[PDB]
Amino acid sequence: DFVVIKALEDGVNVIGSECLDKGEVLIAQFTEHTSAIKVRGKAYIQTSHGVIESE
Amino acid sequence: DFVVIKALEDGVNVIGSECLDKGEVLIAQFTEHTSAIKVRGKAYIQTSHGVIESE
Amino acid sequence: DFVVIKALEDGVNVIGSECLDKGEVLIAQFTEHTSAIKVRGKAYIQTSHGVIESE
Amino acid sequence: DFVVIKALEDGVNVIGSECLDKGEVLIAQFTEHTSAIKVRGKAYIQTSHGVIESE
Amino acid sequence: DFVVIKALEDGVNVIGSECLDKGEVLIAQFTEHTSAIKVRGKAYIQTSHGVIESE
Amino acid sequence: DFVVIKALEDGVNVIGSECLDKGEVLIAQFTEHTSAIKVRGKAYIQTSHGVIESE
Amino acid sequence: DFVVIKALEDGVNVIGSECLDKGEVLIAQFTEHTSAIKVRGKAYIQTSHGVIESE
Amino acid sequence: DFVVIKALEDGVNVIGSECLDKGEVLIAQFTEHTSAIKVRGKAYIQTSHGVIESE
Amino acid sequence: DFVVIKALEDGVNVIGSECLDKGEVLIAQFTEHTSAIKVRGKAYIQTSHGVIESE
Amino acid sequence: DFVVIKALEDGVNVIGSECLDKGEVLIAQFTEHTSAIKVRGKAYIQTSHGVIESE
Amino acid sequence: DFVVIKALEDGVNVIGSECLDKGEVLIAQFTEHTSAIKVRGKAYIQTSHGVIESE
Amino acid sequence: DFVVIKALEDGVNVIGSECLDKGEVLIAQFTEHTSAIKVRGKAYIQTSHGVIESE
Amino acid sequence: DFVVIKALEDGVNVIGSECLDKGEVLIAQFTEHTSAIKVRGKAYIQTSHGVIESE
Amino acid sequence: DFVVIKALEDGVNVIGSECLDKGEVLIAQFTEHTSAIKVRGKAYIQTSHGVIESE
Amino acid sequence: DFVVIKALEDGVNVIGSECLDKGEVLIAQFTEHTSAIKVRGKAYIQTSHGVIESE
Amino acid sequence: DFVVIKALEDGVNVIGSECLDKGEVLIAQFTEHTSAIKVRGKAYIQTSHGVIESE
Amino acid sequence: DFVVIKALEDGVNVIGSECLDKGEVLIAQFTEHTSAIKVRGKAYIQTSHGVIESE
Amino acid sequence: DFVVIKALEDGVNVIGSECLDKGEVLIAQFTEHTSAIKVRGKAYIQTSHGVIESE
Amino acid sequence: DFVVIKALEDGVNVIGSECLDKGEVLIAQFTEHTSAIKVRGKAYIQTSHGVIESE
Amino acid sequence: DFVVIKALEDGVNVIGSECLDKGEVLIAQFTEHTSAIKVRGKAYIQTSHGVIESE
Amino acid sequence: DFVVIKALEDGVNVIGSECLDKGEVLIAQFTEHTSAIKVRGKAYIQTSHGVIESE
Ligand SMILES: [Au+]
Ligand SMILES: [Au+]
Ligand SMILES: [Au+]
Ligand SMILES: [Au+]
Ligand SMILES: [Au+]
Ligand SMILES: [Au+]
Ligand SMILES: [Au+]
Ligand SMILES: [Au+]
Ligand SMILES: [Au+]
Ligand SMILES: [Au+]
Ligand SMILES: [Au+]
Repeated sequence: DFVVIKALEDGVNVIGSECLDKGEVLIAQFTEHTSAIKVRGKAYIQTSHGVIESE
Repeated sequence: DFVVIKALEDGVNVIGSECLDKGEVLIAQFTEHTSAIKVRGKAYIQTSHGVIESE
Repeated sequence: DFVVIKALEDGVNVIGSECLDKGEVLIAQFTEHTSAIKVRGKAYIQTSHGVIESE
Repeated sequence: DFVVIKALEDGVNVIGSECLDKGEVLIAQFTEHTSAIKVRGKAYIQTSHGVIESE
Repeated sequence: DFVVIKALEDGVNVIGSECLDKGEVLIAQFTEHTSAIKVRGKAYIQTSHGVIESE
Repeated sequence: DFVVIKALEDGVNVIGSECLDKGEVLIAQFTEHTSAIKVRGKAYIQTSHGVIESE
Repeated sequence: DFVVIKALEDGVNVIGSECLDKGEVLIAQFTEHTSAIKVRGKAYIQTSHGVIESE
Repeated sequence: DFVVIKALEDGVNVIGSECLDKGEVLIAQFTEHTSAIKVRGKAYIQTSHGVIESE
Repeated sequence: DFVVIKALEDGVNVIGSECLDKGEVLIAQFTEHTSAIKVRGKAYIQTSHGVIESE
Repeated sequence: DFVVIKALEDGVNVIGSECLDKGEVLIAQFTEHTSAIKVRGKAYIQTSHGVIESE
Repeated sequence: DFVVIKALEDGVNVIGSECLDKGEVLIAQFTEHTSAIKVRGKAYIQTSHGVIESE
Repeated sequence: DFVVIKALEDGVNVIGSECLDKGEVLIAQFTEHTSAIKVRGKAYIQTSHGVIESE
Repeated sequence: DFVVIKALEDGVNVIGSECLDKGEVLIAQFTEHTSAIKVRGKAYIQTSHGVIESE
Repeated sequence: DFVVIKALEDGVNVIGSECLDKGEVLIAQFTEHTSAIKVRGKAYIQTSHGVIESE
Repeated sequence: DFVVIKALEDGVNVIGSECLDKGEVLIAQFTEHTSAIKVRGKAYIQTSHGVIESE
Repeated sequence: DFVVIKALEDGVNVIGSECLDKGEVLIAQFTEHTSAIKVRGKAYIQTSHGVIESE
Repeated sequence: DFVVIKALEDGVNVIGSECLDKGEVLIAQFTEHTSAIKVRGKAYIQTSHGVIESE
Repeated sequence: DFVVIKALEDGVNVIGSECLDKGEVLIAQFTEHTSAIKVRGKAYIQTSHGVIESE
Repeated sequence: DFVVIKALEDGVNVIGSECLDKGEVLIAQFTEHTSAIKVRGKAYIQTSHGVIESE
Repeated sequence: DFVVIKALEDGVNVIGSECLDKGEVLIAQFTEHTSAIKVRGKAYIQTSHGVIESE
Repeated sequence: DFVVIKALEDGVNVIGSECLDKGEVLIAQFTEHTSAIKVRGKAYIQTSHGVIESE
């Protein structure tokens, strides 16, 4: 599957180590290499299980 | 799966680095090469998890 | 899967570069070659995620 | 999957290049060869995504 | 999948070229050979996408 | 899949050429050989797409 | 899949040729050999498509 | 899949030839060897198609 | 030897699985394959041992 | 042995598929190929077991 | 065995294709080649099963 | 060449042994096997030499 | 070519040695074996050269 | 040569087994395989020998 | 081609040495062996060149 | 030989599956592949046997 | 054989794809490659079967 | 066969590309190479189908 | 075939390059070499299609 | 080099044999195969040597 | 060399088959493959020979 991360503030880090500014949206698929995704800062995540808001 | 990006303003960048003008719609499938999609600017994205609005 | 594009005005371009007149409907499947579809002009798209209206 | 095209007027062209008269119904499956189907004229199409009316 | 055709009048042609009389029902599966089914005359078709009435 | 045919009158023919009397029920699976099933006479058929009544 | 036949009267024949008495229940799976099941007499059948009552 | 048989009385026979006393529950999966299960006596069966009561 | 079956009503089954309508007469010889003949419905049988009337 | 069929009306069919007119008599022996003889229409049959009248 | 045909009128045809005039008698044995004998016209046949009169 | 036989009454025999009902028309070509055609009953024959009426 | 012989009376002999009854019509082609045809009795012959009446 | 069959009513059978509706015209050539053509129902046939009307 | 000789009196000789009685008709084809045909007595000959009357 | 089809109305189908509009004329020769030609709709056909009008 | 097409107006298309102006005449023979000739526009065709006028 | 073209005015082109002056006559046979003949200008053509006048 | 050219004036050229004086007649057959014949001057030509007068 | 042909009227022929309608423009380069270009009808040609107007 | 086509209206076709909308400009070079360029619709072309306006 895949996750959808909308960065609600600048400098949101996404560690597979990408960085997003405010208003961007990263749609990330899971690979063999990427087995865990850690999200820092204020962001809005949509997964298959629902939505969540990281701070 | 695939995502649907409607560009609501000109010069929306979609990084696999394509560019869209206002009113166009890009339907993008995920491949081996494209494991992450970053969307800049004002756009309206529909995924399997729902809809979202990048700015 | 596949998408359904109803061209609501003449000269709608669909880039895999086909062109549609007003009232036609193109049902397009995704292949290995076609990994992204860009739709210009005024058209009405139905996907699995729902409907959308390109301008 | 497959699509269902009911030709609501005579001479409806379906390009894989078959022709239908008024009142006939063509149920078409997707193959390796048929990756895109274009429908001309007035017809009523049922897909998995719903129904649509080509003109 | 498969389709269900109830012939509501005599002489309904089903082209894979079978003929049905009034009241019969043909349940037809899709094979490699049968990639398209055209139905003439007055008949009542049930597919996975729903029902339709050919004339 | 499979279909369920309840013969509502005597002498119902099912062509793969079996015959059913009134009140019997034949549950028929699709094989490589059986690609089409034609039902004559008055019978009540349940498929995955729903129910239908052949006459 | 599989079917569930509850014999509501004695001597119910199930042809793959088994016989059931009143009150017994036979749960039958489909194999390569068993491609069609014919049920005689008064019995109550549950399939994936629903329930039915053979007489 | 699998079936769930609750024996509501003593000496319930389950033929693949196991015997159950009153109050026990046998959860039985289908194998290559077990293609048909016959249940005698008073028992309460849950399948994927629903519940039924053998007598 | 051989048997003579006059079908006195429609749909008489003769299992070696042939079907006879009312008024027809089947004269059947015994082969290596046909070692037993079962007659259903109302029919009038003449054998070497005499006549009999199946119902 | 052999059977004697006197056709009492026109168009009597004898299936081994010969046809007889009214007043003709066919005396038919049993061979390896002909193991069963079915008689349609109105005819008068004499066998070793006696006489019979097909209708 | 053998049959005895007395031709009671001229031009009686006997198909194994011999022709008899009035008053002649043909005694015919059954061979491998002659497995069925058809008699036209007015004739009087004696077999082992008795006598009969073809017209 | 070929002949055209219109059967003006039922049970018209055409020996190459086909049978025709009233109103049917058989157009028969000559082959190596079919060197002579005999027509019984009431029929209307058109050949290259003209027409004729068999009775 | 071929000849058309309508037998106007019973027992008409045609020697290539076939026999015709009254009202039948034999259409005979010429082969390597059949180099001459002799017609006895009352019959009506159509050839390419015209018609003739044998007695 | 070839024949021309105009079907004057629905469901006209042409056996070489094709079926024609009312108003259609089949022009059929003779091959090695097709040595005889039988026409059922009401139809209007033109051959080299002239025209005829099957019923 | 072929000739048609109707013998108008008894004992008409046809030398290829056949003999005809009064009323018979011989239709004779030309072969390699038969290069000349001489007709004696009273007879009526039809050829492709017309008719003639030998005496 | 060959046939001449003048399409008197739009959408006339000619099955060897070509389509003609109103006023066009198709002159079709017979090949090994094309052994039968079926004409639908209103058209005016000239053959060697004459003219005919399909509807 | 061959056909004669007189183009009565400009731009008459002849598909084997040649084009004719008003007043020209094309005499076309049939080859192995050219098995069907379609004529558009207003033209005057002479064949062996007669004349016709395409529009 | 062959065609006869009388050039009624100067500079008549005949494309197989020959040119004729006024009063000359070209008699042209059809070969393997010449499968179609186009005639320009004012000329008078005689074919087997009749005469025609190109302009 | 062959053509007949009567030279009605002196010096008539016939190109296969022969010359004719007034009153002579040349009867010319078509060969492999002579595929076209051009006639100059005043002459009177008879072909199979009829007569014509070159000037 | 190359030439520019603007077709000022319909049906302008350009022989290398292409056809142009009114208002179209063909820009044609010279190849090894195309050593001469002939222009019919009313057209406006621009070359390196200047412009010209064909009629 | 190369040509410059400014599309002055929508849907201008350029056949080497590309399509241009109003206001776009295509600068096209000549290759081995592209030896001729045909321009439809209203467009403004600049070549080395000057400018021209296709309609
Ligand atoms: Au950062
Ligand atoms: Au376009
Ligand atoms: Au039919
Ligand atoms: Au039993
Ligand atoms: Au039956
Ligand atoms: Au006889
Ligand atoms: Au018959
Ligand atoms: Au003699
Ligand atoms: Au069509
Ligand atoms: Au010239
Ligand atoms: Au043209």
